[PDB]
Amino acid sequence: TIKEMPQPKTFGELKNLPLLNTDKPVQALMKIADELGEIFKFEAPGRVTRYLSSQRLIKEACDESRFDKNLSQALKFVRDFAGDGLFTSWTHEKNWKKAHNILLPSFSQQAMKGYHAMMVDIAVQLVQKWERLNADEHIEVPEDMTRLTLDTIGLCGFNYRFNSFYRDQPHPFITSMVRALDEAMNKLQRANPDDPAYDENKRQFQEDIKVMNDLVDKIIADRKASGEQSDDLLTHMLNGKDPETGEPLDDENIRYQIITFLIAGHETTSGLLSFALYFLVKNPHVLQKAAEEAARVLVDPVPSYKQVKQLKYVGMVLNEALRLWPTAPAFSLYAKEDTVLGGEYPLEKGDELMVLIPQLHRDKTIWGDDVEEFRPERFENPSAIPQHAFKPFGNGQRACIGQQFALHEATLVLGMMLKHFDFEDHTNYELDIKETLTLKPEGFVVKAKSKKIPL
Ligand code: HEM
Ligand SMILES: O=C(CCCCC1CCCCC1)N[C@@H](Cc1ccccc1)C(=O)O
Ligand SMILES: N[C@@H]1CCCc2ccccc21
Ligand SMILES: N[C@H]1CCCc2ccccc21
Repeated sequence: TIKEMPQPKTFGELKNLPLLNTDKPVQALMKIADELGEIFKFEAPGRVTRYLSSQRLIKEACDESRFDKNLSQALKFVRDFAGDGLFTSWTHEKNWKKAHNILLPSFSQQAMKGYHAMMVDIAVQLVQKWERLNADEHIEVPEDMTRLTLDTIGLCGFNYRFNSFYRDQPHPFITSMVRALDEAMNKLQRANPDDPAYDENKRQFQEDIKVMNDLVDKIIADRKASGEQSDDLLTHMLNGKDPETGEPLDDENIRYQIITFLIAGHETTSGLLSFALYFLVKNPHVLQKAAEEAARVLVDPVPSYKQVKQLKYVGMVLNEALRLWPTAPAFSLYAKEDTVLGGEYPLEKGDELMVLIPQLHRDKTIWGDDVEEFRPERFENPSAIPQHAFKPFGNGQRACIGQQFALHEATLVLGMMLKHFDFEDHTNYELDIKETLTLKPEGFVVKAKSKKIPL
């Protein structure tokens, strides 16, 4: 029966907008969900979002006949530099299905066999860094995980070394990209974006866009000139033809795809690894079980593709980390037609929804009494998990194209970490979650003790 939707506290003419005037807006929306329940309406001047938290409503939202991917205001601001790349394109834009058809074979489980050697190159650099720390020293976990995942996509993406493990200060491309991502998220909080107080922010944003376009356009121009045929995404994009249109991607679209993959390499897999290590050091019995698997499976100096596929428990640890702290914490949908959600909430064509993935993953009606516990065994049997209960990679045709790539890299790296080191939570770290487009532990530090196993 038709029901009024709950709404959080309002601030006069600003409606709900000041609630997201925080450096931690996803965590603020999570606390609102805990108070108000499975659905609430969020109003700002000239916009309304509905936030979904229950598997009961999210299983309907994931119906692709009724709901399509929406560009949230965040993705609309990211589109100023990610353009009509896969992540910031509407499903109905020609370049979405065209790039999707061309890039799917580059991201398949088969393709991971070709990327494996480049992933091992960077993973070996991480292990050697930790082997070379002095007794007195500690590891900055998200810092080192972000060095690794950025370098991996640089090498598999377009055969470029960011050489992040040689640096204290990021490569200039990365300085610009991080500052562009920060400006996109900060613009969400501006009641009056045209006020001249923000004129410096706008000039810096254009300069940062220019820096990203110049390196990426030069890399594309340099590859075309040389005719080199490396086994990277850039070669696949320069050579590939969409079976449907018979057309290749143009150079502008290739640039947007590369910027998109570099954003992913910086923002996502690094968060997953950082949360996975956090949960392992907080759950020593789980760390022991994962370390025992790494020791039994990784019998060679270098992991092989086939050995990574056999790290089943490590896979389960990664899924249980994605459950409790999904590094990509939301995706947006619009109603394709007038419709009723959950027999209760009427929606008009075009109405926007936001899926709060961390809340979905805490639904006690799905996961049971032990929902706050880190228990990778709950992923033993995928058929035992209710439909649409677990969405860390999004939904349907607009799900993460990088899912196989991220899980292969994360499983390889976590396996090698568990083979090579014992870990100590030497500070009794209190979880502090920094938000960009994604969630990461901030200030998470550990000490490693080498098991002295040669590479
Ligand atoms: C643990 C790591 C990752 C997580 C949790 C993750 C999560 C997501 C999610 C939730 C979406 C759906 C977004 C939406 O509906 O708006 C998505 C889309 C996407 N991801 Fe990832 N991602 C990860 C890693 C990667 C990597 C490494 C890449 C590329 C190298 C990548 C590339 C993309 C792209 C291109 C899309 C858009 C797909 C499309 O609409 O056609 N992701 N990702
Ligand atoms: O829910 C949020 C704030 C958390 C985004 C987190 C999201 C950003 C993309 C990647 C996944 C994580 N933003 C909505 C609604 C909105 C719009 C304008 C002003 C304030 C809120 C939006 O961007 O459409
Ligand atoms: N994995 C996609 C593309 C890269 C950045 C991002 C951020 C939030 C959610 C999904 C994604
Ligand atoms: N993105 C890397 C580049 C190398 C330097 C650095 C430092 C902290 C955190 C990340 C990074």
